[PDB]
Amino acid sequence: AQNPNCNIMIFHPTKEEFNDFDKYIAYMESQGAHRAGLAKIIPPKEWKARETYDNISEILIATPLQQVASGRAGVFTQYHKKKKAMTVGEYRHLANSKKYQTPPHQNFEDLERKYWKNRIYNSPIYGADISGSLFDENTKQWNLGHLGTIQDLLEKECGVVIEGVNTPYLYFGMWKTTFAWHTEDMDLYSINYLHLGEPKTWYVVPPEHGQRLERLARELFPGSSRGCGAFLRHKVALISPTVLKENGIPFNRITQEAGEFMVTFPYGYHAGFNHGFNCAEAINFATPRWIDYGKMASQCSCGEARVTFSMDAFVRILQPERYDLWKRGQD
Ligand SMILES: O=C(O)CNC(=O)C(=O)O
Ligand SMILES: [Mg+2]
Ligand code: NI
Ligand SMILES: [Zn+2]
Repeated sequence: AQNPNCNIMIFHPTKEEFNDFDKYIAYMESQGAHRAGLAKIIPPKEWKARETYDNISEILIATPLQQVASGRAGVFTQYHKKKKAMTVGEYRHLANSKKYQTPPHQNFEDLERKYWKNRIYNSPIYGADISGSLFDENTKQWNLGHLGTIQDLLEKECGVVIEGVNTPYLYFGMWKTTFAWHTEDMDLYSINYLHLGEPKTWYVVPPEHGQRLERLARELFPGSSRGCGAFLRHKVALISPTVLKENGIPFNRITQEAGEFMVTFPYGYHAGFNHGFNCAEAINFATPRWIDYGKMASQCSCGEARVTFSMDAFVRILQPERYDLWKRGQD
């Protein structure tokens, strides 16, 4: 078995190898990459996402989210308070202010320590989940706005024809902005490209051990667990590496820098934070191997997680028994 310790693998494709996205994903899996839950892909040196970022300040963040924490430093929840709209120019200036900027630090490790020590005492503002793309239309390789769609994957593998569309989303981050422990909707893959700015640190649990993280989360967030049988779908819970180590949960960590892709694999729980002002683009995708994970994915039926138009069809076709009760939560 390849990659039996479930380490995060890093790939350096040549420009020739960067032409066929599906094939490269299948290659990475042939080497065991999926066992980690997360892989890094460093694009060929010749490749670029776009020519410059010189005119991005005019993008609107219509609903910036202030991430307010509750709990203790290693075990907390976050709630997202909606703020008034601001442009990326406004947001970047805010990120760089004395109140919100990255503190002085020695290296990524010292900054990681400062994040876990101090996150809960601050409320950074995240411009998340903005439909759009920063890839130039002429970028032909690994352009997250030109991938094969999940609906088309389901049609090719299963023959069924469904409504829905699949488009990317932009994320504008600042110091301490946080993504809580989650898997993707319907346990899909994700791919995330860091267009610009400061790094993003990731933590991940191998898919084969995801249920160990779930059991810990039920112990650490016991009222959330009683409220919903899949409350990590709410994307609100944080658990630090120290706490994971104390409880014997297998995990890995890696820092993504500007110009790099990350791939998350089906049922790979992940969480993380941004080091400073940055912009990432991400989208879900499927392969044939995903189909069985889609059939088995948990669902939030308490109604909090409240998910997309396109996820309806996935549930209807892959989880017809759940269909009914899941759409009662989503209506
Ligand atoms: O970048 C972020 O804030 C969160 N991204 C993801 O969880 C992802 O790409 O799957
Ligand atoms: Mg602009
Ligand atoms: Ni994710
Ligand atoms: Zn729920």
